[PDB]
Amino acid sequence: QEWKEYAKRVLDEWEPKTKLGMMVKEGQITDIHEIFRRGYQIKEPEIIDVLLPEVNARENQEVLDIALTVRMTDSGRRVRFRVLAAVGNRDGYVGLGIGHGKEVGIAIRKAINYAKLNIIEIKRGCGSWECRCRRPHSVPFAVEGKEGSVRVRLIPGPRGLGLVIGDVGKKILRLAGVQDVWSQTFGETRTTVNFAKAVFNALYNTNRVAISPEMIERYGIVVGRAMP
RNA sequence: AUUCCGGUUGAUCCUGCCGGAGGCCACUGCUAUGGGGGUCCGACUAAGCCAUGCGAGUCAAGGGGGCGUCCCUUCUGGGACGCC
Ligand SMILES: [Zn+2]
Repeated sequence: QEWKEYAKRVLDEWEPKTKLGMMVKEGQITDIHEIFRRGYQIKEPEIIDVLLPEVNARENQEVLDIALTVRMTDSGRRVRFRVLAAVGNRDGYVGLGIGHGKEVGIAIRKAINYAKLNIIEIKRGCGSWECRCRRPHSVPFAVEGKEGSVRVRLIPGPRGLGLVIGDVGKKILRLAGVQDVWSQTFGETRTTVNFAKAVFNALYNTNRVAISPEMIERYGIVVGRAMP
């Protein structure tokens, strides 16, 4: 309910700037599932804040990396902060963002804003040989994701088995909603940005695999939010 | 738990190895209140060398004898009873 009044207040205070913003403010769009899979552009965070207001919860916002960066000038060293952050709701919507600033706080606000703009939609299910239930507690099937030199393979796992994946990967998966998965990684996983983006791509690729209608019943495939 | 993290740069991304983090076995510093179960305790170097004690005996219903007790007939000798 609190997030519902937050959405109401931001809707009252918000003036549209883009076509999608005007559409949402008018009311043609009322569910977050209606902004994806249409080719629209999301350049205004108010849409996310209104349709999926729970992403603003501190428990639902996570910062994955803070990196000091330096560039040389004849007058010395100019120092910048790069903050990699992840946001989303624990029901099938997640997003990852990178923000640059002169201070950690500025970088954090920019990164969270970009993550909100970059939010995506994923599909969950169960496809593990040892589990064979119909609940959306894991990834429906094995998926791949590559960024830089980091390759991440996510495999379904039985219920009760936690996230067998690096810390940042399990943080991203927890934000997305997944809670049981096995991992297989190659490359330099110590590069936090590349690893997080690889996990993001692996989660995103769940929509790039053709499935017959029977597979939905077999694996309990749920797109975006579930029975909630 | 089908996992990672630290380290080449003014800063970035790679390859590559080194180190942390787990289990098991052998020595070892500090320390120690109990009870049960087990197939643990001079294998790693010397299958090197050994004081002393013990670790393979049993059969009297296979045989002839010696010792001692008794019942004795009675110099003879018969029979039981054990021990050597
Ligand atoms: Zn399952």
